[PDB]
Amino acid sequence: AAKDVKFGNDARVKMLRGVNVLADAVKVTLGPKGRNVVLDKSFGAPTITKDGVSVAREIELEDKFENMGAQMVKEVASKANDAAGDGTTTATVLAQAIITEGLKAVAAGMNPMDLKRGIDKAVTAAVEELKALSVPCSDSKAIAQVGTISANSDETVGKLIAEAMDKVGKEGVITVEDGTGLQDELDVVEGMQFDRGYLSPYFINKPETGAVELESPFILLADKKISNIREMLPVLEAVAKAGKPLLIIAEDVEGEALATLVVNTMRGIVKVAAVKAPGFGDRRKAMLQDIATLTGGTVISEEIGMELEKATLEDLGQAKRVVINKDTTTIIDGVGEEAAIQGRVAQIRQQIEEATSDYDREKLQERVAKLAGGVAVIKVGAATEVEMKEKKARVEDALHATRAAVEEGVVAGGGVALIRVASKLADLRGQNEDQNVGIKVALRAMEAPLRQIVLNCGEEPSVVANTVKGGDGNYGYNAATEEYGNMIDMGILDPTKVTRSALQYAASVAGLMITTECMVTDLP
Amino acid sequence: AAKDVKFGNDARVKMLRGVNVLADAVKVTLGPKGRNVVLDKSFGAPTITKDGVSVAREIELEDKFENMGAQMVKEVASKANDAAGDGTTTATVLAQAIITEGLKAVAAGMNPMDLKRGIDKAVTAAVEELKALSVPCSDSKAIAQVGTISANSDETVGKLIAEAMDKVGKEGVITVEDGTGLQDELDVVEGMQFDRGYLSPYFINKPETGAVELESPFILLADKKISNIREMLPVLEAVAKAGKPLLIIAEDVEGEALATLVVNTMRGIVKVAAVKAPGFGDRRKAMLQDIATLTGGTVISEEIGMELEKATLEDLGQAKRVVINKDTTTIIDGVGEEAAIQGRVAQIRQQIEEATSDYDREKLQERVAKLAGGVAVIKVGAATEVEMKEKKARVEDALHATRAAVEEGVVAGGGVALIRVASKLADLRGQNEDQNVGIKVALRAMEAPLRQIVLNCGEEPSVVANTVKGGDGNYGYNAATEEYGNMIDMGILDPTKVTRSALQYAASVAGLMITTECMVTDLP
Amino acid sequence: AAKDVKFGNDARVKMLRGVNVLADAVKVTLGPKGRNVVLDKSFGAPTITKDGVSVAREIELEDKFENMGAQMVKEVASKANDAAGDGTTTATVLAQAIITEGLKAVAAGMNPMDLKRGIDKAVTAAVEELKALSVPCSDSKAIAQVGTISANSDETVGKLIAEAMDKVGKEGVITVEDGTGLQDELDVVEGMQFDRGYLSPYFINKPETGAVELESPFILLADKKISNIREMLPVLEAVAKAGKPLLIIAEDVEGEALATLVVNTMRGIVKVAAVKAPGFGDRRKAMLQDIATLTGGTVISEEIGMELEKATLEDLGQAKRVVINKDTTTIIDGVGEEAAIQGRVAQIRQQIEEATSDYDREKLQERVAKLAGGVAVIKVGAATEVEMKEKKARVEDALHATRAAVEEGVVAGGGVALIRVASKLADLRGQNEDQNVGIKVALRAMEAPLRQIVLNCGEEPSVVANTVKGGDGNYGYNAATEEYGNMIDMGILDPTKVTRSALQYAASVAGLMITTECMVTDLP
Ligand SMILES: Nc1ncnc2c1ncn2[C@@H]1O[C@H](COP(=O)(O)OP(=O)(O)OP(=O)(O)O)[C@@H](O)[C@H]1O
Ligand SMILES: Nc1ncnc2c1ncn2[C@@H]1O[C@H](COP(=O)(O)OP(=O)(O)OP(=O)(O)O)[C@@H](O)[C@H]1O
Ligand SMILES: Nc1ncnc2c1ncn2[C@@H]1O[C@H](COP(=O)(O)OP(=O)(O)OP(=O)(O)O)[C@@H](O)[C@H]1O
Ligand SMILES: [K+]
Ligand SMILES: [K+]
Ligand SMILES: [K+]
Ligand SMILES: [Mg+2]
Ligand SMILES: [Mg+2]
Ligand SMILES: [Mg+2]
Repeated sequence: AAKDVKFGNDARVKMLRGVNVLADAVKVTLGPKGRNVVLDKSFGAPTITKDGVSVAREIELEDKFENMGAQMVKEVASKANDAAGDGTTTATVLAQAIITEGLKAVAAGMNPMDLKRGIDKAVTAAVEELKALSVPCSDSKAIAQVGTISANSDETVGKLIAEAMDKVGKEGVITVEDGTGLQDELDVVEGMQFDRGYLSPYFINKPETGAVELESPFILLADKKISNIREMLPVLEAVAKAGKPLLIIAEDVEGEALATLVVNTMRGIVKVAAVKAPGFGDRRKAMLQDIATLTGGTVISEEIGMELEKATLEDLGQAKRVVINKDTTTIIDGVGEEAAIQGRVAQIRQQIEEATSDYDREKLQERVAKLAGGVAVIKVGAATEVEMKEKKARVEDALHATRAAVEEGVVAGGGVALIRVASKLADLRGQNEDQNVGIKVALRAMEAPLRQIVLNCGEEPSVVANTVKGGDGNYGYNAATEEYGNMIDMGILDPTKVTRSALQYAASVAGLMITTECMVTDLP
Repeated sequence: AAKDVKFGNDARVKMLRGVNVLADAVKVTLGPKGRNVVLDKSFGAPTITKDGVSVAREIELEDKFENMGAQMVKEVASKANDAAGDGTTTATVLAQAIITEGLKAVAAGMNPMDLKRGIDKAVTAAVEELKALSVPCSDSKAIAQVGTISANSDETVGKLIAEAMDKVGKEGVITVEDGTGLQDELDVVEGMQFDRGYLSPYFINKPETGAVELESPFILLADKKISNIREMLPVLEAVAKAGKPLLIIAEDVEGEALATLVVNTMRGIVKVAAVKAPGFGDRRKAMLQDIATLTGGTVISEEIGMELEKATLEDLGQAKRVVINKDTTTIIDGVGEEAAIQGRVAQIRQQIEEATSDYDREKLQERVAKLAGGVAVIKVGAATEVEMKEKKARVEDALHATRAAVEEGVVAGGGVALIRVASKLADLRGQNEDQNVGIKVALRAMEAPLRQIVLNCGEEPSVVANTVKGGDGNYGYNAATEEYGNMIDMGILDPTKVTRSALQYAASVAGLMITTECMVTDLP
Repeated sequence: AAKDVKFGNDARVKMLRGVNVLADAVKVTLGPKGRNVVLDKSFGAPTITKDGVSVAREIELEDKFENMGAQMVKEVASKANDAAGDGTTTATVLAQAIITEGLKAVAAGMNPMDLKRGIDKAVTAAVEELKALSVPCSDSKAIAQVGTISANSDETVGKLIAEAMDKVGKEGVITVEDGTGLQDELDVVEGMQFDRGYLSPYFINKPETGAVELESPFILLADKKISNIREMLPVLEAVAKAGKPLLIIAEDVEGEALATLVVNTMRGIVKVAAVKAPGFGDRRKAMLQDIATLTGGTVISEEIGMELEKATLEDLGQAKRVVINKDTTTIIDGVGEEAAIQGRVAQIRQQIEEATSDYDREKLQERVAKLAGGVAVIKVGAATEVEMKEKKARVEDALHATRAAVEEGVVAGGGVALIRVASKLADLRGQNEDQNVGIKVALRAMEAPLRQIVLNCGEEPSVVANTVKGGDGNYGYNAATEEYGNMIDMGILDPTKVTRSALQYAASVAGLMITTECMVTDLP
């Protein structure tokens, strides 16, 4: 199609316009007194949110060049959310500041590539300064403080997050879902629990709750399909001689074997329950091996050279507790040597280190948690569905910030650490005066977050920034309290990863935008 | 459909308009201080690029006559990128200069074919002068310098390119892909490696990394399908008697044979690993023959008159190392006579010389590299995706320029070589005064590259061109440094192939355009 | 649909408008200083061409009356290109002149049918005069001159055409294709060659070249599909006893026979190569009979009453050389009596004389060339694709003109012969003063070509035409040289067929167009 071509100042003005529109839409949610943004939904009611990336992702402009600017600036928020899950609004504000300063530097007729070089140098120095200024976030108090800061000053969310990591541990998995009541709740599960119920309600040994209870039972891990009873007469006789319950974790059990087992349960011969093997395919085999390791048994598969008829008591795993219900089976305290369990979790961690997809990494981490860690479920409770969405978004932001703080430490929140970095980097000079101008662009830029946080609170961004600059260390301005003091002491902790990634992505997008001279787009 | 027909001056003005629009869009990226262009993408965010052909290929004009002008001038950039992969912006600038001068000459009422003849004569003489002025580029310093020049003054890209060429060698293959971190990395593989993993995780002899290790093993190259164990009882017994590991590179292994082999591995009988034969079809047979030559074995195929049951230890290839993982198998230091390997690579090179498609040539060169050379992979690391694209484009341009410089030598960069050629070709005269006008058209034209390079730097193209003309040899104007000096000294090297091809394509397009008088296009 | 109807002068003005538009578009490429035209291509790049029929075929007008006038005048160029392949622009100019003069006469009360009668009489007399003035073009110098004239003053094209005709001969076939380099090349093939490679790479006795070489081999021509080896046990044993190589030109060879033959090759028993029979269907049978005649063998078919098992050494053709590669097999110096070969080519020539389709005629001529003549391939080399197209069009025009000159002789080029004819026909009178007006119309008309050729050179068409008329014989005006002299001596030779056909078609279209009084067309 025929193309519209822009050169020089027109394209730069269009980028500035799109960036300014997107940043103005996003930044109103920054800081403790940032307000909410409601996004129209064609299919359903409009959604109320405070997350900056959510607001940024819904921005599109009729003007094609300004649309280009909005798209290129949205990458900062997108990548900031992708990396740490927090500071997306701070990332957008930083990007807008860098874009503004660099464009007005370009307007002087001066070389844009040298501006990009200076901005990159200054931002690398800023990342180093932030890493040096990072202080570890390991205590539950600091975790709760980080969660509160990221959840828009919500102590309950940070407290629940710290409790989840404390109960579950570092190697466990913590997830957030919607609740049924008006309050949040936390559930912790240890051991292996897989979403596989009993294959027959007649296996239920307690009609009051409809559950199957197995005390110190054998576990037959069949990596195969059980179709005929004849394949498992030997193991059934072995179980009957042993007299202990049996749990058959198989791919599935057909009608004949299921009928025989349910008959034998109420005939008093063998107390046998049958459940399906969790997972599908290679993940099913991996989970079966995990169950074998934790229960000290051998998975029954034809691919290794053994048959179900040849299986004996040794090939049967053992566990202290087997809980079964309509949906889930939990194997609690299986007899498993810690050597095999730790070897298996080491193999899973090695696979994690060679896992690129986040889904595979999460599944492997959940497998480790079932083997060694735990599973936490946090249900969000409130009255309405918009409150569902907003509170869940705040909880997820708090969880991301808490994890980032745990893994990388904390720094003074509210843009105070960035002001300290700017003070420490006022001496940086590049290859020429042009890279010096780029460095000064970055230095003027990273003071934007505190200024915008204060602006959302209705106070003076300039006076606050000047007073914070006159201070040192963690001295700064609590925007929720509107008072000058130490950010670390009064709980204003920002993850170092969040700020560092936000600044890096903002700089990377803005420096390349600086060198723009021309656009080719479609005709309106 | 009804056709719009133009004649004479209006049509030539339309061609000049389209050429000027396309050249103005392209030339902003020329020179070390050239700026880059952001191109809007309908599917995704706009892409920031500095490659001239990339900007040229996105140009389309609403006016059908100017659209034809843009299309006909785009051929210069397209062919320049196709030939050497660099100098596309220089090609576009040269084409625009030749078009402008030739159309101006036509505006005087003089025969256009005489301009075409004079331009062709002058450009042929210029190609001869560039070939004579070409100095070889074999040292790694010159290669790194060429890469830096083509990568928009990036020393790291040229250094990595020189390192890859040195480690891998001349007959190897070097490729560039995107990385995962923020920095570029280089990986070199010597020997033979094919993307085939083990057919069973039970073949893994090291659960820590999930890999199969075979030390001094036999190699059974089956150019067939292995279905029954009975076909390989003789070779299995021979391997067991030998006691050395075995690697079966076959088309595929079914369930029965795979189960038997995995059983025998953990039963201690034979340490056997099975992988699929790389390639599909005739290329699979060629790769199997390559493996046979490198490992000194015989490929097992029914088309030659021998059977798998009749195969013995002699038909089994041997190698010092066999590495297998989930995806790849490397045969390291196979026992292969250099006579057979060199004959095979000679046959592959003969096929290359009779290979028209670039894909077939690349595959054959990769086969030679596996047999004799190596494989280099350069991962581009940076914060954002637009930086992915821009840095990878710069790296690819640098790689193309370095290869062109290695194969054809270097000349003084920044358009100095063309100015020297113009000084040496000021005496050329054609069949008539009109062909002399065409020669002067070409002579005025090839001074355009330095002028545009300096213009992108904000200095005086005319003063710079005059000062360079007053100089001699490689004396010129470093546009990045903005200083006069010998371009060879500070590393401003341009491949002779790049400039020669660019000038040839520009002249060939422009000379044929000049003789145009009439236009037939569709009605708007 | 409702029809728009025109009568009398308005319809004739519409005819003249369409004719004039098409002729003005076409005639800009006439003569040595004719221009080039760029035609817009919706699917691909616009094409630069100088061929008159190519420009004519792309002309369409919005006005339906002028559009149908353009359609009827396009028939002159179309038929001129169909007949001789050259002089299409001359045909268009002649048609425009005849149309203009006839319409001018009609406007004065002329009887249009009498104009048609007089024009036909004068043009028939002109054709007779051109035939009488034709001088044979048999020397390679005249052929090269004709090619140069038709290739827009390109000596190389005419020289290559003459060389191809000399090497290949009169009964051979010469074709023009695009090359890979920057220069034209000529390849001549004698004997017979068919595009069939070896059926197995194991047949290759020369792996360095990947070719099957057979010295004094038997030739088994199987007009059948061979499936089982048992069919060639007799002839395989006969060949083994003979000990000479064997080439099986069959419809195809299946897996069992191919495997047995490839086994027997490397076993040193029989040197057997297998290739597919060229052609499909009746043409395959004819080509197999051609191979039998040239190699002195018998084609093995079931339709005659003999079987492959009953075939002996006598049924096997013999030859001196058999060349096979991945694609082609050539039989060089087959032992074939000239009686059978000449009888076969006589039958093919008889089929040619009864062949209406040009494709069948070309295939039969190629069969004769394989049996008796040769095959020439001329590759066009140049930098760009538009130059591919333009140079190939010039080469094809030169080839057509050279063939027409060889078959019918030459006359003075540049419209000089037409002026001589007009001078010789100034005395022709028809049935009445009306047919005299028609004759004068034609006489005024055929002086147009030289006038337009000179007009394309920027000189005076009237002064040039007057000076040429004042001359005699081949005295005329070299428009490329702009000098008066003999056309024949300086190499401006025009094929008599080209000019005669052009004039005939122009007269036939124009005389009928003159007799029109009413138009019926669609409503806009
Ligand atoms: N009491 C406070 N005093 C000063 N600054 C504060 C205070 N509470 C929060 N902040 C700052 O305000 C910001 C928190 O705003 P908010 O959580 O809405 O957005 P964000 O951290 O930029 O990212 P996201 O859009 O992903 O939620 C951080 O920069 C934080 O340091
Ligand atoms: N320091 C320098 N001083 C002078 N000229 C330079 C310098 N560095 C590069 N050049 C010139 O500038 C040009 C390099 O620009 P650039 O690499 O962007 O485009 P290109 O070589 O025309 O091709 P492409 O569009 O394929 O990248 C070359 O003509 C080179 O000779
Ligand atoms: N040097 C010359 N001096 C005079 N007339 C010439 C000269 N060279 C060519 N001509 C004339 O010019 C014409 C050749 O032009 P051109 O080959 O472009 O078109 P054409 O022969 O009419 O047909 P086509 O359109 O098929 O190419 C012929 O009439 C030829 O006699
Ligand atoms: K926010
Ligand atoms: K460029
Ligand atoms: K022509
Ligand atoms: Mg936040
Ligand atoms: Mg370049
Ligand atoms: Mg012609």
